[PDB]
Amino acid sequence: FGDIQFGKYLRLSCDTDSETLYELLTQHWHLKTPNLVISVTGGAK
Repeated sequence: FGDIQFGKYLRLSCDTDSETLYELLTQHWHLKTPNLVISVTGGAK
């Protein structure tokens, strides 16, 4: 848990279901989405 300052980060197991993640990130945090964009890059150093 906890903030980062130089945002809210989190260490998480891969085996959790996505619904508790979404309920966390919408209820305890900011609101819903009319849209959702995905960019894939990260092998590009």
